[PDB]
Amino acid sequence: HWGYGKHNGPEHWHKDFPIAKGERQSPVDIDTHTAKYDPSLKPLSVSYDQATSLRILNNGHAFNVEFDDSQDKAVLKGGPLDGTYRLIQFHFHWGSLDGQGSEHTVDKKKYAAELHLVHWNTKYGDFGKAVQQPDGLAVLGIFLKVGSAKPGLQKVVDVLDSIKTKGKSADFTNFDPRGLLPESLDYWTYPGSLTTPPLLECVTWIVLKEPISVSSEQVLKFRKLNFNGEGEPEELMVDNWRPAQPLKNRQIKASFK
Ligand SMILES: O=C(O)Cc1cccc([N+](=O)[O-])c1
Ligand code: NI
Ligand code: NI
Repeated sequence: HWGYGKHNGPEHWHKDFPIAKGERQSPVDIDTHTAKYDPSLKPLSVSYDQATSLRILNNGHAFNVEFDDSQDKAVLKGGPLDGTYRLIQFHFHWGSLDGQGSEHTVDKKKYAAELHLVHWNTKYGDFGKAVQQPDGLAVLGIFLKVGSAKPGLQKVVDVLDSIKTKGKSADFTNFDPRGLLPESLDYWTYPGSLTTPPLLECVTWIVLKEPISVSSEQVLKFRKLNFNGEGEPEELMVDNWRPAQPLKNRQIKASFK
């Protein structure tokens, strides 16, 4: 019964999941000066026109916006990827304060939040099988800074009062995740892991260089969510980020000079 506290947070997870101390754990600090520009990288293709959002769920650690992943409706290809990766969900990690919240850091800078668009490799047939493979997932990561509002985020923010507590869900159809992307698709990439238990080393990370801007008011609404279930003491869902882990024997590659 893991979480983000003193007693059950990141620094404890290794007792249940020894892979927490593995060779390709995420997130990491992105040292921009040492990431190498890679010309082998094929261009990134985000094809979200046919996306079908279905539901938003408070899973006790975050909220997930879930998609129909039963066809190639919203897919990621190119970049560092071989093959086609299907969108299953997106989520965020965020802080108690604007000065922290992201999982990846950029030259040690922490952003207020980080958006993760999670995709699985269609060669493995479903998500559950894909997470068992070293190239099973592709996560597109987007930093959030506090400034102007992000108009395409407001639909997500407004429904959060309906899923305040763990295990609550609500219908969430017709949401277009294209409205959460920055202008540029320049990126860094490296091999890593999921960042909660079970910490599986199945992710090709693709972290965009350009953050999106969200308003103070939008991020404040994330911080009104609860880790707890209804009828349990209130514990605000904040600081649901794992800190940076050792890079070990990995290289971060840049798609841009
Ligand atoms: O890496 C995370 O944010 C934790 C996590 C946990 C379980 C599933 C996830 N997913 O990518 O579907 C992500
Ligand atoms: Ni547990
Ligand atoms: Ni994540």
